[PDB]
Amino acid sequence: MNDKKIELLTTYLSLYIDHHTVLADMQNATGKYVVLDVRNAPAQVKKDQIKGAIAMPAKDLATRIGELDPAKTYVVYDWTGGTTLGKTALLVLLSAGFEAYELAGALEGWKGMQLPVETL
Amino acid sequence: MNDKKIELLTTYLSLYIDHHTVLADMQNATGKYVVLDVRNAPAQVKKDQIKGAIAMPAKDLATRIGELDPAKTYVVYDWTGGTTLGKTALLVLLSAGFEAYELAGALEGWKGMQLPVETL
Amino acid sequence: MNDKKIELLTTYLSLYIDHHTVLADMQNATGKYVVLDVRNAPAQVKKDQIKGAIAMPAKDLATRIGELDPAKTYVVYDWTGGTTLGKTALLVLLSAGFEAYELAGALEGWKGMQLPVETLA
Repeated sequence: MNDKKIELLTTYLSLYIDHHTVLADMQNATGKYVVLDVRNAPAQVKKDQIKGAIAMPAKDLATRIGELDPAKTYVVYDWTGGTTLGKTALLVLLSAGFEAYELAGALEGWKGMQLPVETL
Repeated sequence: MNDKKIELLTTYLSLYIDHHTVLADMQNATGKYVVLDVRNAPAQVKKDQIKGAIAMPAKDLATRIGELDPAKTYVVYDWTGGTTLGKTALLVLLSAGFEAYELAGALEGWKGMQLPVETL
Repeated sequence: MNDKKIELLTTYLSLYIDHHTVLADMQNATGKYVVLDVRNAPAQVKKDQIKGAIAMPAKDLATRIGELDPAKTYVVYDWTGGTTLGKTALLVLLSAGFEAYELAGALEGWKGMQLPVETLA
């Protein structure tokens, strides 16, 4: 029905965070968002990464979560976000009591918007 | 269990509309649907669109919604159904009372079927 | 919103099945998964499919319901992870009592990994 739609769209969209809100934190250096690059692939294949992001493959997050700080709010991203890799990671983080979102648009969006990207 | 999977799939699928139903609208010219290209990327990168679509990014659809017909049914689309643009636009529309759906297959699936695309 | 999102992510992810699981089952001839290509596009359009897959159009799934064995585990796949035919089928299948899962990554991600994909004619 019309209610179930709004309810599903509200929760679903809640799993994401606007890339603008992440860009504002990044510039203002207010540091309240930590960006996790959760795609599975060697640095040789990725060669890219959002400015200040922390490499942490999705298939290892459930085993390396102890490196993260609970008080921080995490923002995870994959190659395109059109896969289930972002949500997979998110479920782990949300269950461990963390507060995390999937970056709307993912890496593709971010590079397409010409936003800060580094090589390292 | 499956009762949960079935409930999600039913609501989720109700957010979309088959491209076979939208095409049949413009070929028979019944003015039943209005196609909205909610892509945020600039006109340059887009280069083309769906024959008859009204370009209107998901980021502005919230304000430019004053130029839409409350009685008409709207169908939003993007490059690929792998982003929250369609769903965000749907939250905006379905909330203002409008009735809308996401174009199943986005522009990518519409081109793959060699369907009519107007350059602009 | 916490539990709601954990509920959604859990149920949503239970729809799919890892591709490492589907491949490791066809390369080991374990055959515990029956892959179904539920694309509605004609053969002339989709001149390729996952190796050893049954062409079960999502639009003819109910019409040919008797051709499915309620004992086998079905794995459906679409064009890309954005299309909705995979989930449309999953609905008919799950409701009819069948055990089904949607291939994570769809054909697009299956081809982009150099995985086995024969061509029909």
